[PDB]
Amino acid sequence: EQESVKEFLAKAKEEFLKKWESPSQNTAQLDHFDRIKTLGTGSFGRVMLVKHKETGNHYAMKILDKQKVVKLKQIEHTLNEKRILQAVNFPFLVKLEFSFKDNSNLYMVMEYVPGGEMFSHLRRIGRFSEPHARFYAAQIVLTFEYLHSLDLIYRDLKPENLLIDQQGYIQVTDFGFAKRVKGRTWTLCGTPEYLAPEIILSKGYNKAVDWWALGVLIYEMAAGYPPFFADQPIQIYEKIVSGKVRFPSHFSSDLKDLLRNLLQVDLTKRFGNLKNGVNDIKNHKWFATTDWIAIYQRKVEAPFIPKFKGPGDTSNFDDYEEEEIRVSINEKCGKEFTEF
Ligand SMILES: C[N+](C)(C)C[C@H](O)CC(=O)O
Repeated sequence: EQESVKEFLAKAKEEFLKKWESPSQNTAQLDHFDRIKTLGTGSFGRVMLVKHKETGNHYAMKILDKQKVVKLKQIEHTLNEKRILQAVNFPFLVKLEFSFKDNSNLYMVMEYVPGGEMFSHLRRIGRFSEPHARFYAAQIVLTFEYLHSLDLIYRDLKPENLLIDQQGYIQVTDFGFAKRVKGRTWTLCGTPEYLAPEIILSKGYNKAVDWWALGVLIYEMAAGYPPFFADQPIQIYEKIVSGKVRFPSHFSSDLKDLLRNLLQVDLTKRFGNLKNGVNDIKNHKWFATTDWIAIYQRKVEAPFIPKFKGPGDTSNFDDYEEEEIRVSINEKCGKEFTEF
């Protein structure tokens, strides 16, 4: 790699480590915000559009219920998510603006991206052209180069976690499975269609799982459906471990070749995990038209700009039952979340 890249990544790691070793804590409180609308909801948390009452800025506030985090065995994952997010800085990662906790919940207040999830746009349009898929893929390649250099594995790449911003660029959201790992890690996590074989087979796995997931994402963007579909998880898993993938005839030869090397079941042969690391991907013919520096600098005109009316528009997100943000009169799970 050019010394220019080496020096960039050295500074990136220095800055990450300073924040990693001394995390920010308790930088706002709930009553600084008005609640606007629920943007998503899951088994232990929700994301809400909020507005800061003094500045008028909009934010996406992720709210995690401490008791449900404990019950679903997500303590370390939630601590990872916040400690990582407060320490990273890259053009394609959503920014954490504030965090805090109260008697009941953990809160991460992030920039709000009104363009919505890539998933919605992909399903609406059907499939992206190769140039369009490639534009997004290049951003993920650079993001993973950054994260992996910091010893971070992302572990949740999928279209729902990629928001489209006002310039048409990606912002990765949801660091719930991200982890700082020197070497291997073992937790079963991630969505079935995106899991690498070594996760399915309960092995100690490493950053190569993110490169596998990039193969899945590129396939899904370009085809409109993922490479290993089925009705039950076990049937998906059988397909993933099999070493077989079929490509639509509309895929270019270069696309197929790249995908065979990302969707390589043998992790020791998978692109991104060889001696040349990320450069085997960056130098692949499918990326021959990609100006990597221009992508990083956000100088490339994007394939499309989501339609939205302004920073408070929620039209690109869907509608959920609006539930209370209740805060117990008694502290819950204080010990478990001391460091948050
Ligand atoms: C108007 N001002 C600057 C308070 C907020 C901007 O509209 C951005 C926002 O709403 O997040």
